[PDB]
Amino acid sequence: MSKLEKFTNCYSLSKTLRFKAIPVGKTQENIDNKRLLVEDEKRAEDYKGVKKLLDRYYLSFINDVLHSIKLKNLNNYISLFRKKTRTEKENKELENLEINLRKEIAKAFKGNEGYKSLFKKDIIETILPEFLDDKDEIALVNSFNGFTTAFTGFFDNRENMFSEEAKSTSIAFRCINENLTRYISNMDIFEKVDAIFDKHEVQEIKEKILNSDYDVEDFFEGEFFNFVLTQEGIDVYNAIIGGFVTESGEKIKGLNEYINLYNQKTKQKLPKFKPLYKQVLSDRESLSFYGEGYTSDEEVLEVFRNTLNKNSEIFSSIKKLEKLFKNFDEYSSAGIFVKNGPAISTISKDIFGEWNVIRDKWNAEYDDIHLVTEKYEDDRRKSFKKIGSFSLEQLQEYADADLSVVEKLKEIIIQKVDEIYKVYGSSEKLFDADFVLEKSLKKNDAVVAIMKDLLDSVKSFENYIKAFFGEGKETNRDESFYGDFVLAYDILLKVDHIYDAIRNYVTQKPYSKDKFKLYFQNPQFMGGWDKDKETDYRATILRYGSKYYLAIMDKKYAKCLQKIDKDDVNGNYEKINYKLLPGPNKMLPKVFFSKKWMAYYNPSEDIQKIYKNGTFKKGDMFNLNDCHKLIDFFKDSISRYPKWSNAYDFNFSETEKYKDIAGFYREVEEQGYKVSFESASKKEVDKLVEEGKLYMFQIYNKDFSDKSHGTPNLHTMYFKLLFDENNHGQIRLSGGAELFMRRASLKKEELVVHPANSPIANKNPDNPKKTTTLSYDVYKDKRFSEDQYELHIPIAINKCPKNIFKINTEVRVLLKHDDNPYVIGIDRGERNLLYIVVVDGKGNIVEQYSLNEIINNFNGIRIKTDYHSLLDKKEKERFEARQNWTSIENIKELKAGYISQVVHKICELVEKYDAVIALEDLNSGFKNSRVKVEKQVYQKFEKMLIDKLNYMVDKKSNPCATGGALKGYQITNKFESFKSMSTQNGFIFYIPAWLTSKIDPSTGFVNLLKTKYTSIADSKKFISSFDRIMYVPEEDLFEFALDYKNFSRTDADYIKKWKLYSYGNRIRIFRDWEEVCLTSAYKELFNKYGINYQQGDIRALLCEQSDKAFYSSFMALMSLMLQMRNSITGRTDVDFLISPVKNSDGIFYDSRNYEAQENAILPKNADANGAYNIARKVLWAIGQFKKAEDEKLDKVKIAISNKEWLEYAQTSV
RNA sequence: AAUUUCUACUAAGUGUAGAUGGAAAUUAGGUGCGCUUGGC
DNA sequence: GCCAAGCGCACCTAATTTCCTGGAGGACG
DNA sequence: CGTCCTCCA
Ligand SMILES: [Mg+2]
Ligand code: NA
Repeated sequence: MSKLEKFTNCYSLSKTLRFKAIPVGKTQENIDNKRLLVEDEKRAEDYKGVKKLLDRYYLSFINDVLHSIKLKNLNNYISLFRKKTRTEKENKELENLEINLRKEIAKAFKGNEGYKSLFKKDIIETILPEFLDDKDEIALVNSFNGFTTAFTGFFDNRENMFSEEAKSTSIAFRCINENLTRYISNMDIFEKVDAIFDKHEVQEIKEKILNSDYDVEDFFEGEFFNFVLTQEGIDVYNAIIGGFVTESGEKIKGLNEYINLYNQKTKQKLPKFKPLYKQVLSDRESLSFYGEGYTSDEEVLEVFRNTLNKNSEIFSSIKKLEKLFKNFDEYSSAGIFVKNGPAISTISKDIFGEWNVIRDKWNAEYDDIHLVTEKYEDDRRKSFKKIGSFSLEQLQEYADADLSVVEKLKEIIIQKVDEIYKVYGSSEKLFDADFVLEKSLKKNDAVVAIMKDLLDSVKSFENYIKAFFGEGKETNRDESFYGDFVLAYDILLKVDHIYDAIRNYVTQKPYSKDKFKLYFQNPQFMGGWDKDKETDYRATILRYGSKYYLAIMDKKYAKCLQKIDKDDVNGNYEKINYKLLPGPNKMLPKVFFSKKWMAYYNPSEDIQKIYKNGTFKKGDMFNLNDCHKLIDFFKDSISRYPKWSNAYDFNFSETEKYKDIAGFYREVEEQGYKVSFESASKKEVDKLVEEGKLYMFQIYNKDFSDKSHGTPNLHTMYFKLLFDENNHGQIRLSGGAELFMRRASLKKEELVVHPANSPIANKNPDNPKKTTTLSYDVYKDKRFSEDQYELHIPIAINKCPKNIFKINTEVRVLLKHDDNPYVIGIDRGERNLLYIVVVDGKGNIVEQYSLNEIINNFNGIRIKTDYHSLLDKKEKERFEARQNWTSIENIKELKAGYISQVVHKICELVEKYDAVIALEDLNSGFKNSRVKVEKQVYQKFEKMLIDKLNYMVDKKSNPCATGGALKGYQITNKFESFKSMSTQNGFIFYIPAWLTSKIDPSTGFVNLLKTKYTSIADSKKFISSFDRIMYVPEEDLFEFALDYKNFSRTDADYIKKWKLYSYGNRIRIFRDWEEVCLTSAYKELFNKYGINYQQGDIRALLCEQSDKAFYSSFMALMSLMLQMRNSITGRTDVDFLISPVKNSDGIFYDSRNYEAQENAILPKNADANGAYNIARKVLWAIGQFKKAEDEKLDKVKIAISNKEWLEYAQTSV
């Protein structure tokens, strides 16, 4: 036996199969003539409208409750929440006060008498109309009378808002778990940071943000939190923190701005506040002003031409500012000023090449006067900070003999004006009055590039100009320059709103129609599949051979398939006969205590008293003997209930054996499902479609083509298995199917075509058949060029699981008693997206390779796909698009594509080796800081892996075999959320990543030294703590003998005593890279300071140095020597791992000696080393399971400590 | 360069290989650019 | 040239809820 | 009463 096969039929899950629906015969014309698709497209728009009118009600309902709430538990919860020493029982009381706070919110909604009617037809029929005023809005709502069933799901989505549970879509959850937690964390930050705010700034927030009705401090007391339950108060509170922008553009500072300024001014690091999340269903309007944008291509072109032609004022303002600078000499250089700050940085760079040069020259002249250095540089920085402005004459001081500042400036303005003209010559045709654009602006990259290139050059000019404004408050200021310069600068600034607004419009995605749902004039269309509901749902399934069909009865002919009999002679369709008894624990009481049934069969008061009282259910009023007499009442009513009695061949148990009522309900549930097919005359059914009484679509994907001949999609197997006699409820067909129309979005004529009989280039370089020639055209994206029906079919897998155990526990047990358990270790990364190492129970490397490339072999042909390269390209295409205002392509499909191959390889690995999976326990705070690197695959990899392992099927297996489609493996727990995961998800273990990569696999050696240069005396103490430092002539290496117990915070190490050598090279990273030969660099350093490095033990000699640079360069070299991992950024060709320690045979581990070998015993590179040691850290956890009794396996801690890891790693060898 | 959809193909000629939980709702994040005030 | 706090706009990505129902019951001609 | 939409849990 294997460990996998114990994991079938563990839990239920639902999935959706999707198909094209192809109209058969006259159905399309009959659908055309009745205009069914037009009705459905309009209904979808109106449906979204009504959904908006309903929210306007729900929101008003929400805000009236929330505005009137005073939380009772509040002050007790805030008290206990801020306690810093909580006993376990206090933690429990905290959770109880959190629960009670949410129940307080849920009851304030649900205690309303009319609460229930907010989710039945009353809200559409009555409530929402009386609440509305617009005649047209009211008529829109009324148009769904008799159709409110179409809102059942939407009512569930709205119900969710009022749950008391800690669930993400709940108002209560948003208020208490999320916003109250931030509010309380902000109270602490207020008490720390309070003093930094002066009286003026607190008053400004009070006057402009608090309407002068509150003090800023009030929103940091516990009692004020009720103010913040509605979007209104959230807005005010986030404005205290972040400020706002006035109608005139002034940015009023919030508290976080003042904290940042203070930090930046004092070089401190005080914490900032967090803003509160939004109120559920709020219609948010910002408190900051932002001007009106543009709404059409024509408007944009008119604005662009009115405001930017040669004769426009903005152009003229440039021709003034040019002619002005071009005549600098008529104005006194002592009177034109560059404000100190960014303006001097800009001007420093344009004239001296670097931003800091003017500050540098200033510092040099300061030193000339004033010459401890910690205050000096700071006192001098302060004195330089006290300067507000710098004249042009003053700057000429800093010019050098050949340089003249004024002359250099006017070159720069000509350089930027010539750049502006340059772009105008390319913008000639765009200014023509006769110009009209063929392509829409949001699809016309050529026109937008002309517009953006022009706008950019004008912006570039504007930022240069702005540095010449100075502080402005200068007494010396030359108003014969300023006066006109300010008139022209103020009109130029008008290009700011234009630039923003043009980018805001031009970058919008163009409108794309969504598919829409088809109802066939039925508010419960295709609701389910039960025979006794065919007439209400008016949709069934048919089979003719291998082909399947959806059959829809017209609103006027619901019974037309009830009549049809076998055509004994000619051919016949098979019509499905589907019966389902869902949720017997609810349906059985409802059916057999109905007024319809209690007439026929009267209860005993015995029978009646139980269900009224409830002595049938396990709980506090439980009484076993009553369930038995009730199970039989039900069992005796099933006999007399014909539509159930003859639909399911029941075979119950001896009643005396049921332990509770649920033991009965489970047998009804499993047996309440049956699917068969009866004959129907194909002549009559066809004529029904002909006469328009029946609509017929073939349920299609490519595996049903007459030309299909390969392995079908897993989903095609699922679908056919729905109706296979060997499927005994492993996969049930579910209700809630849906049919949609997706209008074509490409024109056939506009499609890339490969014409018949002209050879097509094959793209796979390992494919020896270089060309393919077909006799028919082949079109790119062909499927989007015609309207398409799609059918979405829900299915349910393992609805009645028989293998109920805690999945994690079972894995630990199985690992304990497994003589040689294999591990697949997986290192997550971005140099290598994924890297795989498989080990055996003894830690031997069995397989190792990167997954940057997917190698697939089929039909003798090999194919390699460098997905790391493909994602890299996509990531760069998107960066460029963002900066260029061009189309931002998706990356997530490509990620999914890549990840699917990865997951397929991993599943094969799991099956081949019966192996469990080892991953880094990456906290979610690490995984978000790498989302900026859009190669990022960490979390999507996890989701798709965990999903597949919820029901893992070998498509090639026999469907009835273990691991086949009817008996999939479930070796991860049912995916509910990341929120709720532990460090073990069945076969997946998450272990501490610490020192899995930066460790010498052949010795266990790690770098536990702190080698940042801090001071001369610390460097002397560091050098002196080695047992010996000497040059080794016979090896041309420097040896550094250390005992780790002589060094700070090295306790984790186990071996303690090491001899380090200057062996090989290293890649130093700095801002770029350089290669360093360690021995040669040590010789350079010692020679630079006259050091006789041949004098045996040399550390006393080294401590005789007085130069700080020696000790600093020496610590740097030590760091490079202890830097075992070495790579070049964005590079395949360098990622080697090299150790400064010898192994027992006196050789240095160097991954590059193993990267060569096809079958390496040790890791081939640093990423392999990481995956390898992640796997071993799980091998250790398996060692812990072996140390423990089975009763206690659930409590074995799996996170190896850092000290246990170094001992483990250093005694493996 | 074809697809229920996606990725990679052409795979022997209207397709091949692997993956594929939909629908609705709510909410959050990341990138990029502009503006405000600031820090090397 | 780099970066911080905050406001805005455009885009794409993604976490976590819910349902995956037939038969009684009502409203209506 | 026969039909169609709503409601239950
Ligand atoms: Mg196939
Ligand atoms: Na942003």
